[PDB]
Amino acid sequence: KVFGRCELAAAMKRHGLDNYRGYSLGNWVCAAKFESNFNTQATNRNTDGSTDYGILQINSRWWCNDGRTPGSRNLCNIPCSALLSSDITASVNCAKKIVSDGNGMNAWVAWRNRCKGTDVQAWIRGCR
Ligand SMILES: [Cl-]
Ligand SMILES: [Cl-]
Repeated sequence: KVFGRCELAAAMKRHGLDNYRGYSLGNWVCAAKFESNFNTQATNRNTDGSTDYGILQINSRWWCNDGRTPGSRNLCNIPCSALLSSDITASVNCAKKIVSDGNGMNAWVAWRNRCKGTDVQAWIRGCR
C-alpha cells in the first residue's frame, strides 16, 4: 500500500500517534515520507546486515524478527513481514515502543536529517 499523505495522517491519528511522547502528528507523517515514501511494502538493507521494514522502516537488529539478522532481538515480538501490511497497526504499536526507548524520534535517521527542526506541520496542512 502506497498511502496518500492525508490518508496516512488520518490512520496515524486514529492509532493515537498525534502528540505521542510529545511528537505532533506532522513529525510522524514527515518521518514516514522520508523513511518509506509512504509505502507499507518498503524494505532496505542496512550496512550492518539488518534490514528496515515498512512505513516507518523499523529495524531487524532490535525490533522485529526476519531470521537473518544475527544478534537480532525482537523487542516488538513480531515477524518483520507483519510490518509490511496495508494495515499499519503493528508498525504503529512497534513505533510507540521505539520512541519511548530513550532518544525519542532521533531513532529514525530520516526524521533527524529531514524533519527535525523543519516546519513538520506542513505535512498535515490541507488534511481534514
Ligand atoms: Cl504537526
Ligand atoms: Cl523525546
